Amino acid sequence: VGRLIYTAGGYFRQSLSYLEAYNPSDGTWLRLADLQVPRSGLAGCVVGGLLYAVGGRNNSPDGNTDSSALDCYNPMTNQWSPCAPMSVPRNRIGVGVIDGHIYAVGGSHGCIHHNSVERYEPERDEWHLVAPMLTRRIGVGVAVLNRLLYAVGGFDGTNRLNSAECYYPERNEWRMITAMNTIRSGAGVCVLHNCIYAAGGYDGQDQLNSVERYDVATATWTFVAPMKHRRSALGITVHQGRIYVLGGYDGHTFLDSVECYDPDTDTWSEVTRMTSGRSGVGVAVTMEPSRK
Ligand SMILES: [Cl-]
Ligand code: NA
Ligand code: NA
Repeated sequence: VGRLIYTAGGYFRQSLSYLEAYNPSDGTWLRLADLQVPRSGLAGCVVGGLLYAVGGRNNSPDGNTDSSALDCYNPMTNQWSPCAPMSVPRNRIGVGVIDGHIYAVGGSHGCIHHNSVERYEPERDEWHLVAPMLTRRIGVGVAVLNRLLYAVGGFDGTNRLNSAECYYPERNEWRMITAMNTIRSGAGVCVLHNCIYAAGGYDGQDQLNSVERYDVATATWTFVAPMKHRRSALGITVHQGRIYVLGGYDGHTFLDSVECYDPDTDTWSEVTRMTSGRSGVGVAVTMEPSRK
């Protein structure tokens, strides 16, 4: 009946294997099955009640490797299971879900900054390439509004971006939309009450605490209340009508702070601390694990 906020992977000195689940009601963190491979710069999503960890990079004392992996966590069994991998490794990936399919957007493989996009079908455990973005984007934020896929911000290998673009699955075509007010790579991007929010990020000079929101009906981005803590490479998700931002990097520290945005009051508040500070996590919401 209850849903938890799951955080997978991340980075603190090296890539991490943690899977932990926060209960916003009773405040606990549950420690769950480790990822099979430590990964940072991954994305999380949920389809059919299953949690997916997509892409990322294994930064380890023995060597560093970007990841094409897709892995699936079942809260009913507390077990991870591999899926078919993507066509390429994608570190600092963004993902979105449309009609039960996972879209993997952008990211990097070594020096390659991807504009490519591919789509995963769980019923067939297959990936297929779709039309590439107009822009190469690593650290891209992704959100889905009315079955359209939005790619927001990022880094093209030279410039950090305020541009955003929109994918029409029926046309297999990307179209530029109105750009954000602020350049952001590594922002948290999500959908809440039919608006896209973009929180935090890095603009090549500062880590950011500002937050802006896109209204499709007016095709306008509008600033809302800023976060308390500047942060890049944060995790973000929506739980029961509020945004939660997890961790990140502020230029000095890997944060354990979790903040929560209430849209009704336009206020942020700090609600918990992760068990250790980290950046580059994947985060999503699904049912609590079965203990019995
Ligand atoms: Cl441990
Ligand atoms: Na960044
Ligand atoms: Na707006």
